[PDB]
Amino acid sequence: VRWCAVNDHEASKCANFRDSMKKVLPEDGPRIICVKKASYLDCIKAIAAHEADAVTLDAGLVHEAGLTPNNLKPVVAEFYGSKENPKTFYYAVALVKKGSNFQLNELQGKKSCHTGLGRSAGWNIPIGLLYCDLPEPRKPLEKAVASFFSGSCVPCADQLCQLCPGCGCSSSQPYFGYSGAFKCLKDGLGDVAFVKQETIFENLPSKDERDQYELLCLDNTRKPVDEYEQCHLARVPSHAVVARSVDGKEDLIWELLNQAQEHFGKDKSGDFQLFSSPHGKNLLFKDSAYGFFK
Ligand SMILES: [Fe+3]
Repeated sequence: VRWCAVNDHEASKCANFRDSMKKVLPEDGPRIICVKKASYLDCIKAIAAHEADAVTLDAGLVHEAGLTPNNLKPVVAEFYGSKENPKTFYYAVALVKKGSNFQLNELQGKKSCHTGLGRSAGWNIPIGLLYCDLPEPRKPLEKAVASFFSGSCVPCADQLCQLCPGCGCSSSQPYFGYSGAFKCLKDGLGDVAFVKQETIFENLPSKDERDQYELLCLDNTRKPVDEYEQCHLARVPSHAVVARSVDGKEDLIWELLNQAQEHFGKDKSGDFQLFSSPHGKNLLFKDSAYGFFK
């Protein structure tokens, strides 16, 4: 199994993932090969091209990855709540800054932050919520959305890279993932950051600073970031790892993943550690993950 690492920081974690498993997995056990590819769909073409074997995509990404004449399929899925009460999904939430007296109503001429183009909480869900209203010339969605906010950081797009000129993927700073959309909000975003619900607590273990932001709700109202089950834009399926439909290394892939979660799972400090890393935030898997269901 040749895991596809999306650029430098991920490449580094993969490197870590590689050698530890080499210390645990039988005198063989998959024993990975870190393939690096600047972007995710880059990793998609790589897998299909038989250049790679796997990657963990957002579920909006798992979707477009099923596109064409034979594209990939989900094989392993992460499950976010506990070990006690797993859970195969999360919530999209619109995170904003306390006191910007604007509601989901008036996103109007505001600047916003996203995770990336075509992801669940970062784009699919908020735009779904938002068009109709979006400028008629709704030709391109990207273009009515350009036309509708007035500053945005939508990584991996191409325009709306006004807050992260170039719209890159992970070596992008005040932009890119969850992590980075939220960083976009901490300065720069007309207090709109479309994330996941577990994002503020990842970044902020301080209640006081966390009392500095709120959520935007359908029920046209702002609320404390602690009660997101009551203010959350929508529910979303969950990140899965895709492997080719035919001839992928499915059972191998799950062989890897399932033994690498026993060592290196949620509760353990095996130098390695699956669901967190020093090279930054959500590399190879999401930090919020707890494990893997098949
Ligand atoms: Fe996601």
